[PDB]
Amino acid sequence: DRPRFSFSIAAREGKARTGTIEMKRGVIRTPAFMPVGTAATVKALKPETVRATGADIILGNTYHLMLRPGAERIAKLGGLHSFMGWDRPILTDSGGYQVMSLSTKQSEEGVTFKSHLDGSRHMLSPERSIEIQHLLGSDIVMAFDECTPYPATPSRAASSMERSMRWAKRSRDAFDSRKEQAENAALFGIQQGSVFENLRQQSADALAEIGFDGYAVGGLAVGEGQDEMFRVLDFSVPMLPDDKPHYLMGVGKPDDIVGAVERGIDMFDCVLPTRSGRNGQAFTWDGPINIRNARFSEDLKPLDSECHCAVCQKWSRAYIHHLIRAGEILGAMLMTEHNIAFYQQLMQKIRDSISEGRFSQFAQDFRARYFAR
Amino acid sequence: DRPRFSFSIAAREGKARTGTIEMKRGVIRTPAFMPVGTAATVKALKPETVRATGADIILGNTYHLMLRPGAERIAKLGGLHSFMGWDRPILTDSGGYQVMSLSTKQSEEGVTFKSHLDGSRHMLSPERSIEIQHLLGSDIVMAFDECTPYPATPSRAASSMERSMRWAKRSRDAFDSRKEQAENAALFGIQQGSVFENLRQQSADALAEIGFDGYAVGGLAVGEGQDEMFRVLDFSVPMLPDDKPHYLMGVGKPDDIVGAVERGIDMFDCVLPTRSGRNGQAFTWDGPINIRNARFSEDLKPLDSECHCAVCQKWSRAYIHHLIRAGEILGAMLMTEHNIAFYQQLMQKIRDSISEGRFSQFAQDFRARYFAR
Ligand SMILES: NC[C@H]1CC[C@H](C(=O)O)CC1
Ligand SMILES: NC[C@H]1CC[C@H](C(=O)O)CC1
Ligand SMILES: [Zn+2]
Ligand SMILES: [Zn+2]
Repeated sequence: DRPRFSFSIAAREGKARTGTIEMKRGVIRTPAFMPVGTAATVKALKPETVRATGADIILGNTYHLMLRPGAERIAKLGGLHSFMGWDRPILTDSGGYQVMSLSTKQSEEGVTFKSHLDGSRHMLSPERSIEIQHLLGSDIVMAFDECTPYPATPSRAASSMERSMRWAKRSRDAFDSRKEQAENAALFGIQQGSVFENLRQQSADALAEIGFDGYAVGGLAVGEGQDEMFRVLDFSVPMLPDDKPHYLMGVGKPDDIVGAVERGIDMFDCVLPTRSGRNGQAFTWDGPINIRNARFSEDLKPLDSECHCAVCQKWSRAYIHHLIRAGEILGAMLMTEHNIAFYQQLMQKIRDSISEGRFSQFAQDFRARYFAR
Repeated sequence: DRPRFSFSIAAREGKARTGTIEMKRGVIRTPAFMPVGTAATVKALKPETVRATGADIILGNTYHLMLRPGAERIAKLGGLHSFMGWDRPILTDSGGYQVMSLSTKQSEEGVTFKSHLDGSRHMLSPERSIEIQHLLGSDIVMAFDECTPYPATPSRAASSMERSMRWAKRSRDAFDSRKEQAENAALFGIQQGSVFENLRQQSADALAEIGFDGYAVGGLAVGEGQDEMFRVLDFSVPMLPDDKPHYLMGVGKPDDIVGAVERGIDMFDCVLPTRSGRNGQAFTWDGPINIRNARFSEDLKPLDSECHCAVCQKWSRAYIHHLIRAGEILGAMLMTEHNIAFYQQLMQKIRDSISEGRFSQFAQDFRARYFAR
């Protein structure tokens, strides 16, 4: 009864947009932050807790899931949604980045690699990546890509991007060939081209000619720094179709997100709130804090005194400081819940401010406070 | 408005009893199982989840808390209940066992020891143990004791027990001297004497002459085995005042609990459900299972198909198998919630069967199924 994929822009301010993506398993409010659920879990959180923070969609990692527990096994057990107990949309990455980063023989067919878990040999290609994502049952499927190497010659960046675009076409065809997947899921293409404007334009042109439900900006946050990332976004996002969502992969810190929204990004995923939470870093409106620091040992205030999350209604900095220092699982649980909730509250403030035509003021006020610490 | 400590026996069957302990922070249904909350947390569970499993009271470890975060610090922050977010009764052990086990110079005054965290030197005595438990704000205070060495000569067991009894009297006096503690908390004494009937009798006589709110059987589950433990319980529990609760410290497996209740024990604590849960062992009515075992990789049944816990309503063995094998925090969370809930359901079945005069049949039926596997 619900649409497969319908993106509606409710309001704009400059290059920033806010709206909704309607899918069969639910609505995604944009700009959206996707918690990362690597191995079929958002680390340290039950799915009901993830939803309670405000998340509309989560990300799964194809590379990890294809190795453990395996895509065929997850399919036999009813698909990823049933397996993990999350009934809302899931976006899966293609695996093309982790094979190169977490594993390796690359050719036009795909990449063959050795598993980090045990050294067993495996293969990923556009067709196999799409089939794995089909078996997982994910709602948003990412085309199999290659991250343009950084730094690299313009010619190496170009040949990499061109291969990635041929892989995008192969991914489109594989997805379209599977009727159940084509009728129930969406397919996003990934723009490559490193920091080179002409290559980003050629990539965008190729992707629009193939046609996708959404367009990701790939190849960023790979060591170039925020200033350069924003410079590339300045020219790259306008090259993508305006009427489809724009997804910045693997970004980022709160200030990265705000600046990327100012440049036309609608969707984000990042390991920071979960991973840094487990390591003792909490995000607050006055900047990040390291909760293990001695200054918090007797601080009875919550992590953030304006945060609406359940953790900040019930527990102090002093208690969470103790838990993390003692290596207690509850410390990781509470830090992660707060950090994901903080990210969702940030996204809500972004959406409301764009809707209300006051996003420029919000971004200025946010930065002045977040960086004042 | 509520009583400090009021124990009522509602029903008996043989040596087994069921009833309630009413305290200012709540009612404890007996026989009772106390989850162990070492470092101001029941590992991997929020307090609301602990309560949802049916627990009425939890245990804190004085030795750990006095080292990290420290008793004075917890007191400055409002006491242990506020610090951890558990508003119901807490029982604290005395520290007398862990100093000897987890750390050491023993004299009549107390024991001086080196901390396992850093080698700093510390002191525990009856008076200091009581003061630490006062600063923590615990509801049931344990007298500072010495575990009778096992094995040991009857004469060494006797001298150890006699020292423990002098320490019990010192603990009573220190507790009574602190009006706020005496008016709001309860004090339990610990019977010692190893496996020797005459020493257990002398210990019980000494404790009853001092007078306590409850009586623990100490010095068991120290390597003697279940048959010998039950033999000692057979003669030791009847020596304690019948009209006060009987607490078996550090026990145990489900079948240990059932047999101890048959011998007159009203209260238990054990690390097994939490620690073994994190390590992949789940308790079921058909015996323990090791969820990491390959046989569970595609098992869509819950951990136990008759368990009422939230985990067994929502997640499969196959998913929990995957989580534990992958080292995921959510695996520990789900295993621990189920195991504590299983222990609470066991206690509820014990209480109902005693109340209903069918505990002997319950114990027989429980054992036949649990050991059939
Ligand atoms: N720094 C994260 C980023 C790495 C490259 C990846 C890709 O281009 O596939 C997108 C995410
Ligand atoms: N095996 C646990 C048991 C160890 C001795 C202790 C004590 O006697 O203080 C009670 C608990
Ligand atoms: Zn919060
Ligand atoms: Zn269960």
